Amino acid sequence: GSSGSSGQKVKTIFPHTAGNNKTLLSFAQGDVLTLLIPEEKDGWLYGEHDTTKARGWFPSSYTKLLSGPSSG
Repeated sequence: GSSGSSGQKVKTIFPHTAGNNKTLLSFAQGDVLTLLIPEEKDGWLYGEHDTTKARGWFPSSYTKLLSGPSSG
């Protein structure tokens, strides 16, 4: 659902696979990732994958802020 403002959502505009590395999040362009930390790892941002259920590190540049919530 929706509860205030937290764990914003971002959308990947470009693909970026990890490749074994367990420090990068593997996803496809369009995939949505749930943010966890309001801060950024020096540009990089953290979140959770809406697939693998695992969380990785990705460049905020390779992600964009969604446009509206998604309650359901």
